[PDB]
Amino acid sequence: TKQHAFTREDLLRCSRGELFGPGNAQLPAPNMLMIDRIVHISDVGGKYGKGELVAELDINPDLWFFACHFEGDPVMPGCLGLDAMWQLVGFYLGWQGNPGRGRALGSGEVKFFGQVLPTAKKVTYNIHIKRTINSLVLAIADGTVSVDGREIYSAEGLRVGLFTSTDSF
Amino acid sequence: TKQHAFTREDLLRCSRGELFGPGNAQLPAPNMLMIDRIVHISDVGGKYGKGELVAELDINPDLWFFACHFEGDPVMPGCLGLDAMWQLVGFYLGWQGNPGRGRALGSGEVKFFGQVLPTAKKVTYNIHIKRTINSLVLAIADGTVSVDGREIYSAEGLRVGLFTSTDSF
Ligand SMILES: CCc1ccc(S(N)(=O)=O)cc1
Ligand SMILES: CCc1ccc(S(N)(=O)=O)cc1
Repeated sequence: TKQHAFTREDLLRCSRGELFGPGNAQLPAPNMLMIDRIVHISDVGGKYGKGELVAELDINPDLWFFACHFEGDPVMPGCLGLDAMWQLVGFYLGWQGNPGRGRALGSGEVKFFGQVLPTAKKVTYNIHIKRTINSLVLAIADGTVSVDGREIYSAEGLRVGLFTSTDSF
Repeated sequence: TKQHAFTREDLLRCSRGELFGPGNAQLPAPNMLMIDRIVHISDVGGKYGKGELVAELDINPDLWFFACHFEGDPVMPGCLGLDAMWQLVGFYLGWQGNPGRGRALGSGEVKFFGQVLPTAKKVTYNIHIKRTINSLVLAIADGTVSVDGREIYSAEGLRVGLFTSTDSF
């Protein structure tokens, strides 16, 4: 609950398990990491009064996914923008001090109504925590993805849980 | 509608635009390609009588996503299994002979209730086409992801569209 913004170096330390500690929530390392900075995190406010994250990803034409997705038709995979929203809900649970490894549990409705081209400058994730539940610790959230000011994706009911050292599916 | 099974080499040709032709549906190239083979495709049968795909991904411990997702806690990203299901609905539309580039438009409910560990042998995608619509050509489908016989993910209302040479969001 202490730090309210995170640099790329903080997120890389998070990917190594060195932000929240071993066995606690981790962000992916490159090349699955789809966040450069967390600009804002709070446990109050947001759309539901249960907290909020704002995060950013810098875009340049040399990002790996543009070359393979698709050849002659470069576009950021929608699945990776959706993934960033799950990863941020996991980061939220770890930031609150809960123990365990993050797992995405699913989502209600996802809509893609725009795309991230290699000319774009910045993707912004807005995450609104809707509820946190305690057999598992889990969070439910809504999220949007925007590119250069324009909303392009929405997700309702993102669900992420934490799995202690004994938890399996 | 001609070939009913596809090898990895066919899917790589598809990723180059050389299966359905330039400007038509493409699978991603490595490292976003999450399918090794299409074992079965039909435009009849399936759960809704509007067609079916069965596809497979071989798992081994050296797949790139295990090293970065997560360090000390390797698990196939759920977003990439979900992505394979969108990519197969796109492949279906191209296989029917429709023109245009594929874009995922979203999904109804997604559930993850299992995980793909680096000890697993094979992921299987089962896609049931629910409806195809003609301003855009689009398909709606349900899908499951299974690992070594065990169902682990479900998606209802996967939605994929085709964008001609003039189409934007
Ligand atoms: C070719 C169909 C298609 C197109 C784009 C995606 S995306 N952008 O990975 O979610 C998935 C599937
Ligand atoms: C750490 C939270 C988390 C855990 C796993 C995923 S997944 N497997 O990329 O969909 C996403 C987010």
